[PDB]
Amino acid sequence: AQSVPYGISQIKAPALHSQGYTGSNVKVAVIDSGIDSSHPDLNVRGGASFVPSETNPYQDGSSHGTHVAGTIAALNNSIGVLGVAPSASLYAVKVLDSTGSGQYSWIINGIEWAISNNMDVINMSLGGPSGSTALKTVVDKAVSSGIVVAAAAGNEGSSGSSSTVGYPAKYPSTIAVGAVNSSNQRASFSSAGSELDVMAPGVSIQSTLPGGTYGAYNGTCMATPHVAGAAALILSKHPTWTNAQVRDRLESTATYLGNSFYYGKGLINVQAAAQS
Ligand SMILES: [Ca+2]
Ligand SMILES: [Ca+2]
Repeated sequence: AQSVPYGISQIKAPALHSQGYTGSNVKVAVIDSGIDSSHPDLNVRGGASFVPSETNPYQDGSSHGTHVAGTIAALNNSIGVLGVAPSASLYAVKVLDSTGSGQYSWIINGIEWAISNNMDVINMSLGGPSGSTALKTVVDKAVSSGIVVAAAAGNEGSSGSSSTVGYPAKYPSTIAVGAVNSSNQRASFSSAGSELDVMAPGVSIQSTLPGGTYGAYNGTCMATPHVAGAAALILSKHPTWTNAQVRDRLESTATYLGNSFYYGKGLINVQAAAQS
């Protein structure tokens, strides 16, 4: 039997599903450690690897990309879990190796691939503490091209009044996503700063794992795919909205939870964001 992870319900994705919107025809690039394309609860439509030592983007030695992918678009069926956008078109853009790490050069190549292949949404559940002009340039290029780019805010916790949001979440062109639990409480590891845009569930998030199994992880890495999936739901209902419109609706209709330094605009509400 199929289970719906709490986070899917917490962002009100089922309301869109009931309206008949599940992300159909929206192309979502999972820029991560690959996706186990053999998982029976995933449908991976394409992809590409930019890790020199791992030419196969459809094998995931880390599990990170496969878990992220399941939160975005685990299939609606008789097994496993259910994604935010279970009909979305998933693409495995491998820029991280089996250790779950990668160089910015690999990541940049993945974003370029997403642009060249006309992706609608980019999920980047990754980041580092140091900036990069080349990274900012390609991320801005993706946004100017019309792509919705969601990025994990970071797992560095809080440090007084200083921002701990990492890159590329720190860039204004990306949606920086923090993590809350099922009570809408901020996770203590969730990075904070003026760059934080929204929150999504990121504690004990059940999703798909390589080998056809399932398991729970914590991180802003897990919160980000809720926003990527939400953007895919919004585009399946409003195919003409620009990425700027999609972003504005996700942020402005969020459920305020408190100090924006720690919570941004609050918890995304895709039901309110997608209201005609
Ligand atoms: Ca399923
Ligand atoms: Ca992670």
